[PDB]
Order: sequence, then C-alpha cells, then structure tokens
Amino acid sequence: CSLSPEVGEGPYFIEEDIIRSNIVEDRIGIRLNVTLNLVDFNTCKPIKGAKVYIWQPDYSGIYSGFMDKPRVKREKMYPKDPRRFLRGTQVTNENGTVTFETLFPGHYPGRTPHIHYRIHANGNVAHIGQIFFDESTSQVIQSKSPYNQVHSRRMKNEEDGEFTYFNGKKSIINIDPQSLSDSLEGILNLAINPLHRSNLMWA
Ligand SMILES: C[As](C)(=O)[O-]
Ligand SMILES: [Fe+3]
Repeated sequence: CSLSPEVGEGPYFIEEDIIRSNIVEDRIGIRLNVTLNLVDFNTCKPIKGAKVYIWQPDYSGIYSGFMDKPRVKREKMYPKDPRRFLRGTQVTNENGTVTFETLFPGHYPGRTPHIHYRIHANGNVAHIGQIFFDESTSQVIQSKSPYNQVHSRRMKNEEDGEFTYFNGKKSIINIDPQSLSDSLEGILNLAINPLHRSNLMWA
C-alpha cells in the first residue's frame, strides 16, 4: 500500500469530461478491460468520487485530437481535430474502482506501450501517471493483428526514458493469463495522495 509513482502527463491530455466506460470508438485492436482500484496511501482506504481520465494512442501510435502525423511538442498544445477516441473518464465507486473497456495501446517512436491516466480529487489534480505492461504480455500482443502490421521497433520498458525516470516498475498492470486466450483483463491497484497538487501536467 505504498505510494504509487507519478509519471509525466506528456503533451496530449485534453481536459474534457467524456464519461464513459467503452472508449474504443472506430479504433482497431485487441480488447482490453482495465480495472483501477484507488486507495488513500495514508489509510489504505478506498477513495470514492474521484474522476479518473485515461488516454492512449491507437495501434499505429496516434492520439485523437492530434491525428496530424508530425506532432511537435510546444508550450501551447491544442487539439487540431475533434476526434476523441481512446479517451474517457470514470468516477470511482464505493470500493475506489473504475473499469474501462479499451484496446491494448500502440507504441510510437521513442516510447514503450502505455496508457496515460490523471486523477482529480477534491477539485485538485491529485495524481498523474502511466500504466505499463509486462514484457511477456507485450510480446504476445505484438504477434497479433493488427499490431503485427506495425513494423517499427518496439521500445522496451527498460529503454523508455519515462519508465526509467519515474519508476515505472510500480505501475505495471497485472493481466490475467486466463484472458490471453473475448477480452484481456487487467487490474492495477493504485495508492495516491488525494491532498497532493500534482505539478506533472504539461500546460
Ligand atoms: C472539477 As475537477 C474535480 O474535474 O478538477
Ligand atoms: Fe503518450
């Protein structure tokens, strides 16, 4: 029940309430259910009412809102298209839990596969992080369609700057092995400080 690491937001958060479980839209990939259980790191008690946002790239490494191929990092990052696939928000229930129906994320040059998340509690940005995957799980996914028709080198977790800098080992989702055989099933327990103001947002 130790404090989960924070990880940089990166440049592609879009602060919009899109409150839905299934975030897939028209995207193609392998279905993945992601369950996040939040607890207060002081007490280990579930946190109720916290808004959890996630965003992630599609199989080819594309973020919605930023679909133009050359995305250049800037001070002022604004979306240039209205698409919002693979983005959503859910509110934690009585047990501190949200579930999202998503896809396994793509990689893009210079990054390992990951899902971004951001948590609002008490009118503050309490926690910003990233979800990483076990190397064995990543391997199995890359041998499947459509990920097997992306031909770029996949960066591994140990090569990834964000994983290394921000202690990504503590943020690896646990995939049920049973479910690598309708939909993959992942659980990640997080311990956060709901009275923290994160300074890891881009803007
Ligand atoms: C108004 As809020 C808890 O989404 O920062
Ligand atoms: Fe990213």
